[PDB]
Amino acid sequence: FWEWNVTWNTSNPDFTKCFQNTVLVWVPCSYLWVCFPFYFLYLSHHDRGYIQMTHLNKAKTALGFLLWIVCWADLFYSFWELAPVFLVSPTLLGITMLLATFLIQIERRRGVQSSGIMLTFWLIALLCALAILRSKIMTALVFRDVTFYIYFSLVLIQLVLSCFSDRSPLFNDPNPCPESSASFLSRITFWWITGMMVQGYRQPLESTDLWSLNKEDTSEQVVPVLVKNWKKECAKSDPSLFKVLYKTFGPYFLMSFLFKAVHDLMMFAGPEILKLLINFVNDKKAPEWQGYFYTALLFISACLQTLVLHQYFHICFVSGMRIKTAVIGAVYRKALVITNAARKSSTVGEIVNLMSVDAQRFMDLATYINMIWSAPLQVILALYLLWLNLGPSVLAGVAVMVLMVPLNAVMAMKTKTYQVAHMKSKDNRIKLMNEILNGIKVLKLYAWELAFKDKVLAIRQEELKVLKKSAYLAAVGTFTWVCTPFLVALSTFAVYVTVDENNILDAQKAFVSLALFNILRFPLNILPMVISSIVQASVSLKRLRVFLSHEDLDPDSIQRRPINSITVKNATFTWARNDPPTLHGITFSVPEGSLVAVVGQVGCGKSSLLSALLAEMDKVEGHVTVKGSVAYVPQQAWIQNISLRENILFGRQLQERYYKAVVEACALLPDLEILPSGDRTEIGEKGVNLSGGQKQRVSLARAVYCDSDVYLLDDPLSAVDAHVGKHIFENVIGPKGLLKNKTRLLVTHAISYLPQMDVIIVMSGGKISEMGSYQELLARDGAFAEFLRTYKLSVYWDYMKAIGLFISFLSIFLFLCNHVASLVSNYWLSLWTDDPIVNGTQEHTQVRLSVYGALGISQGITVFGYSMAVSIGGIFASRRLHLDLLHNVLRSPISFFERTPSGNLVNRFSKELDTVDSMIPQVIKMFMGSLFNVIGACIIILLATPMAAVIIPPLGLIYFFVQRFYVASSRQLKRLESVSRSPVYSHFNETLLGVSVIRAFEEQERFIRQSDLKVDENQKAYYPSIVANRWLAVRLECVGNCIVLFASLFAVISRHSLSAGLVGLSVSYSLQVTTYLNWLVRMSSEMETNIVAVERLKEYSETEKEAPWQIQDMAPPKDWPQVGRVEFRDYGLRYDLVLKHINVTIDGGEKVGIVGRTGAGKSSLTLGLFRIKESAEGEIIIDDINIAKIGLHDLRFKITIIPQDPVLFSGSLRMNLDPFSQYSDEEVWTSLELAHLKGFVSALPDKLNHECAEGGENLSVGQRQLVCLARALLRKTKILVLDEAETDDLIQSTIRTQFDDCTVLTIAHRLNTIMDYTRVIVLDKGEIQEWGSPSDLL
Ligand SMILES: Nc1ncnc2c1ncn2[C@@H]1O[C@@H]2CO[P@](=O)(S)O[C@@H]3[C@H](O)[C@@H](CO[P@](=O)(S)O[C@H]2[C@H]1O)O[C@H]3n1cnc2c(N)ncnc21
Repeated sequence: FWEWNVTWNTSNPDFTKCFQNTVLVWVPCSYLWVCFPFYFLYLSHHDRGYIQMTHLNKAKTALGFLLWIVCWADLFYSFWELAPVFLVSPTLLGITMLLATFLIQIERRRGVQSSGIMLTFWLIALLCALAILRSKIMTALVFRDVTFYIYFSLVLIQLVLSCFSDRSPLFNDPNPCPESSASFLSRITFWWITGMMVQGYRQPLESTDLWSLNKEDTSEQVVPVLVKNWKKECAKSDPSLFKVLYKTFGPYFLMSFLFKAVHDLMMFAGPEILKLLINFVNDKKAPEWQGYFYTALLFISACLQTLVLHQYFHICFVSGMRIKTAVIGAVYRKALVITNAARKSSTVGEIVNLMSVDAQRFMDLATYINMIWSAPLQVILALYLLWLNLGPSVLAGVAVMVLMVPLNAVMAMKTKTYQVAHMKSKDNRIKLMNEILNGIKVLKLYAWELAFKDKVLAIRQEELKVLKKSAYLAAVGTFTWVCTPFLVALSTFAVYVTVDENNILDAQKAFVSLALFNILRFPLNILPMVISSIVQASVSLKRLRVFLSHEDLDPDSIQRRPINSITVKNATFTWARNDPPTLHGITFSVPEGSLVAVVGQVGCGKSSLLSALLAEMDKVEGHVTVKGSVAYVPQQAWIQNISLRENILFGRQLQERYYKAVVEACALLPDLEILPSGDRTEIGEKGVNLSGGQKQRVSLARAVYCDSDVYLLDDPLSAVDAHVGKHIFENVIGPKGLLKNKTRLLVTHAISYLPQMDVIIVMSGGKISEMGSYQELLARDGAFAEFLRTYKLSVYWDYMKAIGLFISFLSIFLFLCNHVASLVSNYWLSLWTDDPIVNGTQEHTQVRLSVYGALGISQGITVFGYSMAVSIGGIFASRRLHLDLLHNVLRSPISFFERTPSGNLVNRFSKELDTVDSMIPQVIKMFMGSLFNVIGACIIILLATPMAAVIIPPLGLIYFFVQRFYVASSRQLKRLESVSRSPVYSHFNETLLGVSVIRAFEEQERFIRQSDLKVDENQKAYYPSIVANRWLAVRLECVGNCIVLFASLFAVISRHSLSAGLVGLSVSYSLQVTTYLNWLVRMSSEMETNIVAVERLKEYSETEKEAPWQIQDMAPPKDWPQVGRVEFRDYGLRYDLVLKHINVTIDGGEKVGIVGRTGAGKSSLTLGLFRIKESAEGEIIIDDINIAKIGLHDLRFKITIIPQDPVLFSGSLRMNLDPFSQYSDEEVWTSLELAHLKGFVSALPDKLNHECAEGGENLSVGQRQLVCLARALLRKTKILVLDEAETDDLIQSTIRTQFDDCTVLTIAHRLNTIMDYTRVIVLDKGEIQEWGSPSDLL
């Protein structure tokens, strides 16, 4: 059969009769025969119960019975009587049909709602039947034909039935995951998530809307299998973790291999069909059927490749997710089991980090593993195809691609070093900014704001130098990326043309190799990432192996007996296998309900005893028989971040009477009162911090509530005061407390409660010297006596304006020029490939190469240009935005700083500014590039085929809807996952810190179950994110495949009016457009969530600012305060009025103080002098000039203040005294000498340039106060204000020494100093209670 006359070269293409009856029937039957055996593996290993008896299942089974009969009815007619094929073809078909009906039967038995096999098999059978059908209907325009019609109709109905999903098996999961219930088609197309996609677009997702996890992804089903496998390997054996990993999750992972192979083959199938189409358009006088025949082949191959690839994505990521979950669980269990000796050597941060990155590396590696063979083979295969196409010249074409792999790497590593440089400078600035943010009070008072702004600008210049260098380096980074396509094309084509003149450049020889270069880009660029990830995963394997192999505790140490209470005979314990025994000879019997105080010389082994009783020490010998539950009060109190109530409860049923008897018996009532929410307050490191004594009380309260029979109290009363300790012992530990019948064993170094103890076990270097009772031990006069004797589109326009209109417009124009250069390069290639051959060589071949080179060189330069433009633009915008934000912040009044959430300014200056200067330019570059790559593909499709504008509207609508839904619903899922990630590591830190208490109470099961919930919660948000990426993927590749199909169809329909090169270029760009579309959506999502930073940086633009610092119309004279005559004329300060009815007059050079209680307007009065808060009603005038009219800086410079706590800023002492450096060195020296500081200031090796740290931590409080006094003295102003809280004698004498000439206001909380100052003003509630000298006061 297979004669090309009727199958290939004919107007009516009909498969031959033999071919119809043999191969078209062997294909489907054969598919089920090879899959059937393999399918039992899945059907057996994976079970979900059995589906009930439904009409659908039966309908399918009955049609399977009838179909088999019909096919065997053919054998009956063939038997009735010639051709051998008229017997076997139907018989085999009947047998495979009997396998099909048996398969739906067993699939019902094994719980299968929809079958992919029973769907692909029917699809293949349908296509084969369709081919025979068309042939049989063309043969007759009766005997065995009618049997085939019946067969085809039954097969079609069977295929339609196989699409519907059956009922769920009878054998809660509120809001579950539709993955386990969706039909084969929905799983293939990932439609089941579109629900959340639409819902997320309308109702912003929360933690409870997220679907539950399928049973296999729950940590409760993936940790026990890994634990069992690791136990089996450990018991069998240097145990290897990799063998465990690929034995536990490898079988599910191996299905990725098939998908990867099919995807590679289907990816390569594209260029071959492209070559066939280019041949077809060049081959005139050829049937249209061959051209349309292929346009279908391209479409089907592209769609199938898209579907298979994402299954692989899903499969790998599922395996990686499972890997992460199982590693997390095993690490948690190991950490709860391992020995203290093996645990101390490894750092706590080492272990939390082992779960923070090492565990996740493997989860990520899942997407860089298969490439280990996909990337080489692809490349190799591609190279071979390229070698088949052009020749050895293509080696030169790729010689530059392999040259870009190291170069690009060298680029990234360098900018990493700049990343290190920039970051460093940024740290310094934020540090400086932090000092301004917490010290804005002092700056405004001295008007030193501009001086600090200058230092901020200097640090910013330092940061922008590195930013400029990184900017220039980035420009070549994009240049090479965009130039690569042209570079490889020009290099290979110029070499091909120049090497030999007989080499003809045809459309197939130029565009097929051009597309092969595109499918070579990826496998050649991911290899370094794959290798780096594999090496990091290998070091993670080593780290996890050495951790999971750690030594462990053995329950044999203590023989706990369910409730002579504590029994130890000849027991020696160690803290390590090789270290000497901490306790050599331990032998004691503690009876039930007895109080035993282990007492001894610090460094004896008291805490070791309790640790041993808890099986924390390593028992080298002996016998310990602790009887009943043990409640441990550790020396170092472990506090859970949960509320104080749940700290005391410790996962136990709340009993109001017992809880309320425990809380005050520990004297926790005052602590409950001071704490904000009472016992519901969030204690711990993260929440409210607690004093050591409060932590010990909480630990003791938790132990007392747990109601154990044996208590091990390792110094519970170390941090509680003597009265609190005695009260606690009276109501808790004493014989008349809460634990009267409980076997208490306490470690103490305090004698006060010793006589009340039943037995006192004194030790010595880990050896009991005497074991008796207080009175008996005292009578014996031995070791115990010795012890006792011991003692929004507008934000984009705002960002463009920040860059500047000129730079943005120039960048857009140059980037359009790049676009046109690339397009005309492609058009020139198309025109070049169409030249005829005369005398065995192209008519023109040198001028075409020259124009190609010129076009490409123009492309490269403008790419390097516009990239540099946005780099300069980005840096310009960063400078302008920082300057504007700094001006707005510093110009704002204090009320803004007080009222704003203190902390949202810091991340604005650090995180959002970092977002602006670095991420925004890169994102705008790549988004703009992707957008115009898509537009170029569209225009080169529409230009080459004018009548293709009917497909743009629907596909654009599909793209717009998909992009809208994805961006909206994915930037929220990412936030949910990010939020959910942290609690796992926080809980691990808590467990690591409290493991001894966790094991002592034997509540490790509860905390194991808790770590289940948090990891499951994180997975519940991570899984929808990857499925969201898959949903994007399938929708966008469907759009791209439709583009390819329509481009090829509209090129084939107009073969006469088109040339080979034009069709080739159209198809190559249409093939490329899918990746550009995907990255365009991904980049648009990146830009939407990135540009908002500018919006939050444009804040405080209109925020009410202070009065102008310099008016310059009503500026005062140089000697503004000639005498300093202050007059508060009906002053009222809004804050309802803290200051009210203030009519006072302080004469020039008259000492005046302000006295008043808390809540008066004493301090607010100073804020009136410096205009910190605008006067609600008042006319303060100094001498003959109003303050409100004067600019702020002027008055703030002519009046000085010595505040409550002097703020010393980082830098030299001279910059502290004179930030402007306006005063000469002699003045600074004189002021420092007059401030009783000459002796100290001369002592520093740096002279005046002593580098004081943040807040002057190196300097003492007295020194900082004297430095502030030195600042005030150096100012030399007639009006000075003092704010009083050892060195008081010195500062008081100094303010009384030379400032007698100047007018001094004084607000002191101490009456002793104010008595010296005449004219005291007393403020009761803002009113002037008394106005006169202290002599008139008394
Ligand atoms: N199935 C597949 N087959 C072939 N290649 C595939 C592929 N899937 C993915 N890609 C990749 O998609 C990108 C296609 O490029 P674009 O679509 S033209 O744009 C990129 C992209 O937007 C993003 C990163 O994309 P990226 O992952 S780095 O890698 C390439 C390409 O390798 O940033 C842009 N971009 C990349 N490099 C630069 C640069 N130096 N300067 C500015 N913008 C850059």
